[PDB]
Amino acid sequence: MNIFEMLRIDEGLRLKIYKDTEGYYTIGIGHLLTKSPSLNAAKSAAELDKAIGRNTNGVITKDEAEKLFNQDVDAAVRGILRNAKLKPVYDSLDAVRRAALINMVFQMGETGVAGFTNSLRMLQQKRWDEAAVNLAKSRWYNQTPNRAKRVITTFRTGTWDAYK
Repeated sequence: MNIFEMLRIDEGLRLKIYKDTEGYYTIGIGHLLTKSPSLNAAKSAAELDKAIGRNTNGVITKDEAEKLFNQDVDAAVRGILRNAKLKPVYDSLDAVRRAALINMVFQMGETGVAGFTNSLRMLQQKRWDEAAVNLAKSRWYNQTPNRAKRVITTFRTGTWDAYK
């Protein structure tokens, strides 16, 4: 286990544009297409064709799949490390727990994660049990509680048991 493995687990793989939990166009391994109301599935493939560098008719291949996946995982790191309140816990964290943190950012992004005020303290304070509670107290846990569990368990125990 490690990040890519975790995400590849949480996000799954799908070669044809679909809608995330939010009802957002997503393609591949959690690749987020756009959140604008202006676009439909077909128009969002334009955005795609751009990133992909070719007409895809809203279909990619395992490789392009993997291509953007990488670009995605970076960017979150990129995220974490740009943010004045992320970089601290990240640094505070161990190699596995970081895979937890990042996962979140890959789900809701920079901003939306940093918004986990108390937890981020609590978890930098290295206060696992509490931290893991406060997190379950979220819309997040509410939207995708399954995915939220595994991670929460992750931040709790420190391993990949949850990833079995």
